[PDB]
Amino acid sequence: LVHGGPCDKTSHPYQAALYTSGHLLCGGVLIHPLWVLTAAHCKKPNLQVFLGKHNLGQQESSQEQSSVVRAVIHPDYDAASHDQDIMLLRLARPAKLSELIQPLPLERDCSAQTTSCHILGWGKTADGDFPDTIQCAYIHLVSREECEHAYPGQITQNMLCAGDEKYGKDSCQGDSGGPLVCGDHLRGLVSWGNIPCGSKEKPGVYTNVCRYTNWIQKTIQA
Ligand SMILES: N=C(N)c1ccc(NC(=O)[C@H]2CCCNC2=O)cc1
Repeated sequence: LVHGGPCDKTSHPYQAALYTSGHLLCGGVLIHPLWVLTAAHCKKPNLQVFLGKHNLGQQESSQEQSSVVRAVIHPDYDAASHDQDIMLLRLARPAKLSELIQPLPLERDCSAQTTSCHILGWGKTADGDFPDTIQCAYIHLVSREECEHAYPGQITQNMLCAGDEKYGKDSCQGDSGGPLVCGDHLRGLVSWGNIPCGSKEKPGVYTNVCRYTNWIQKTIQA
């Protein structure tokens, strides 16, 4: 995350850190004690999910670790265009809920009214380095027309755009799969964007979670 600041310790109980080969790969969101929501391009071998983390470099009393028993990618995911970039992860051990581990409710209404949005993650910072402490930033949703002018013919209905006009606060490398939180509800997932990271003119592109409510529900209860 570029141009942000460390989060408050108790403000991110839904955040998951995804690891492969012993190294941080992606972000994720706890949506049920048995399920984590992330991006389909985060599909790597033998995925390790860590809940209740704040500082990656330190061992914390609040943290829980689980391996993945089932990885469910959306049937219509197209890797080249990033369309329908969503994946469900079944935990081997269901999450032991606490003050620092809780699920986040999803946004069901695609025509949901204006709320305050924020992004969070352990992705690359402004200096080009990986932080130990999780980063946070407030951003605003960018109109569909404004986004189609930034990325001609690359924006589908399964994507949302968001950014910060003043500083260019944006998600970055290592944030993929993380949440776009609008009004205490999951509104989107980190999918793709401008490299080098910065949202002043080309906003970040996120998976539009409101479109996948029925698919998410059918997968969990399958
Ligand atoms: N500028 C942006 N908004 C933005 C958002 C996400 C990325 N994603 C990555 O680089 C990927 C690579 C594959 C695994 N993990 C990642 O995070 C880039 C830019």
